[PDB]
Amino acid sequence: SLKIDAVDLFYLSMPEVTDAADGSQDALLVRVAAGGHIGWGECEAAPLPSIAAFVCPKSHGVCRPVSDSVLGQRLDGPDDIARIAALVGYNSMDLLQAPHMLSGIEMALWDLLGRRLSAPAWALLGYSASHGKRPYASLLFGDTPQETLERARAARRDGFAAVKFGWGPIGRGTVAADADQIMAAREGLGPDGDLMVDVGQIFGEDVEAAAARLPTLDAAGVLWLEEPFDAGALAAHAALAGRGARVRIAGGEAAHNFHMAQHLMDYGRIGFIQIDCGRIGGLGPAKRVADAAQARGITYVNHTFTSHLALSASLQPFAGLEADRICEYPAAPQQLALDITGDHIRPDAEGLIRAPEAPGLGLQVAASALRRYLVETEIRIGGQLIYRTPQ
Amino acid sequence: SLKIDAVDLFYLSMPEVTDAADGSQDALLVRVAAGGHIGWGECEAAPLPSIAAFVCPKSHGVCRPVSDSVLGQRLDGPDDIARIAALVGYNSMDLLQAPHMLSGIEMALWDLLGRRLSAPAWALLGYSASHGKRPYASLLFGDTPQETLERARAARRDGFAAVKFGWGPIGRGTVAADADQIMAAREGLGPDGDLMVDVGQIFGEDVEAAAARLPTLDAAGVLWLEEPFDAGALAAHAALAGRGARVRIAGGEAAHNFHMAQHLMDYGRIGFIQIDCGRIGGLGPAKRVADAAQARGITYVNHTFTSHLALSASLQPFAGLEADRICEYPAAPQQLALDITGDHIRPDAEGLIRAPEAPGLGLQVAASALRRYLVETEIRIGGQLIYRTPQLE
Ligand code: NA
Ligand code: NA
Ligand code: NA
Repeated sequence: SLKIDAVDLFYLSMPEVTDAADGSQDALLVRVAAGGHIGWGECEAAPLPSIAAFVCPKSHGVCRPVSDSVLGQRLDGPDDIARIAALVGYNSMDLLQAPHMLSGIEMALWDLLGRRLSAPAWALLGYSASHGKRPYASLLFGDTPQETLERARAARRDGFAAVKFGWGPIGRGTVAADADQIMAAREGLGPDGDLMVDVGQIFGEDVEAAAARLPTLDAAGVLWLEEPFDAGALAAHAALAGRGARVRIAGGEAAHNFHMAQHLMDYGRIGFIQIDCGRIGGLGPAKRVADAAQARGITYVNHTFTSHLALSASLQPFAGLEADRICEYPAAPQQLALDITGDHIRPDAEGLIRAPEAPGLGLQVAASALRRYLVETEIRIGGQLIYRTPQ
Repeated sequence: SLKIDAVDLFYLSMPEVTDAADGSQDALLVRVAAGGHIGWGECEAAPLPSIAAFVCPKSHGVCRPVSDSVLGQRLDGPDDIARIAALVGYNSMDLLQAPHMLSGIEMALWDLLGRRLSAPAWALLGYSASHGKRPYASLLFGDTPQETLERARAARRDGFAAVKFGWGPIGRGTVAADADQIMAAREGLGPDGDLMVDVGQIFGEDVEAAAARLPTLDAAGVLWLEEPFDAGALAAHAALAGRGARVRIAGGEAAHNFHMAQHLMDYGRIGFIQIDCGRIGGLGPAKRVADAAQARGITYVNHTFTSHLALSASLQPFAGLEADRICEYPAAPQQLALDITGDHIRPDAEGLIRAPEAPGLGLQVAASALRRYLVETEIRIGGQLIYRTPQLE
């Protein structure tokens, strides 16, 4: 038997963290050890609250620290991962942060087992192949169409054949202003590229306002319209999706369990589900969504925006879904995110990347990142250390 | 005009904490100060992760510590509470723990403004009256059926006309074991009382395992079956509710935002929505649920298993809804929960309790509880304290 005998949590940060909407400025890295075998993962989460979730004194039987369900658990194959995740689901049910902390640990378990068994995580997850995905750069709409045009042109020059434009002025004013923006993105990208549009919930619950953009989206060959409405506005999503446009509705990036994804799929009638492994509980729950998406003719996309460790994890749950051909890619992250791995995922001759055809998550975490970016962190309860920065 | 000058967080705990599913064993209390005016609230949440959510270094612009959206904020009236809560919602969006930390802060704001204005929080929430609620004794299943019977018998003899048992061994093994427990509850309670059963999400997503208890629940004349499944498993809830049993489905205590409660009402086919102000973000979101429940003709009930400060807060959102007459009452809380308030909510001559007529949440937090149960807690980043246990007195 192998048993988990250490979980080390590394709070990493860039020296200055700004108010930019940039989640690559810090990270919580997780190193799991079981009988000398090592696995790494990354939480898509506030690092200190997640650490607190891992080590806190229990409040009661269903508000236990995450560590209670992890340390000392048998880890021999995939089925143990499911058991550990279910245990955290029950015993930490009232610890709100738990899913985010779980996510980094859980992916580390797949990494650990893959490297112990010389199998890629995607193979352990049940896929027989890892197929090429076209990476998309997540871009901001310019304040003017002219700026969007140039941004799209610059992305294409940089080698992207797929881009998503989001936020900025989009949906904040007239249908005509949105038409200029979306056409500018298409014009700059070129006619053969994949173009997606994220409106960051700007239409609220106003189905007619969102629907007024569908002809423009279809004219520009836009594949998906992400987050047209408030996250809770499921009926609005379904109504918009029922309008018959070619562009499909996308959502899911903030789901922190399978149910939230399923709500969007079944009650929201979305056509692209977008899943962050660093949020949803890791690879197992993401793979659950991918299976459910397949059943429904819904396309799975990853959501990821930090390191290549997180990117590798993000690709595992749809590695074997050949037709789900687009993936999110961290096109311009902070140096921390680049530095976290020694090696990186590289495109093939067709510009496609894939969940590494290599053991576990298929990437080496760089000890040198650990040192440079390490945040000195300690928590004491009753005078006694319950968490200190590891090495 | 007033600005929030201080927010002090008190991690309280019983000397021992067990594996009972009992939220009264520890607490996170929140004292907000604005220009000498005080309000108190309570988070029904894991205290250390919540404190961490309050003080953590920011990760980026929409993952800030809760304190960034609270300290220094103007608090000139009820509208600022909504404003501050929305700010936390935006600035701490990617901080999953945030709503639990916010809950205690937000209710402390209602308490503070109510105390300053000599008005009960329910009046500030827009209710014209605080109506009597009929308390059901909220208890845990004993480890054996006879223990459960004795608990139900003791509740009836204390004057409770309604009892709920939750958790303990319920749903952990066979239907037969559950039947013994539920029948013993009915036996102890007698035939006339209302009996409710809470299974603490134990069936997970197993509709058939849950469905297998429906005859037993109906034979015992159980009013509702609470939390049969994972909080987000709405289709499972709806499937269970469609099996034709008389027992109705209840839930919502795990809602940490408004839409979790709305979705449960709209997709879960529940007959009772149950809201914890200490989890959902305080009185505002809870009142928003109560309005939505009213629009739907769904009975609203508080979820409360802890102190009378929590009780008072969770009664506020339905104080003015006269027909929503039942409330949860923690009948065997840990001493910590008892000691947290110096005064308590007491029944009138008719046996009814209510959101206090007194200002704010209408109860005083006891400084003696702060002293007895305080957990000494320190967080350092870069060698520097970012949190330490507040000074006493
Ligand atoms: Na997005
Ligand atoms: Na069973
Ligand atoms: Na309950």
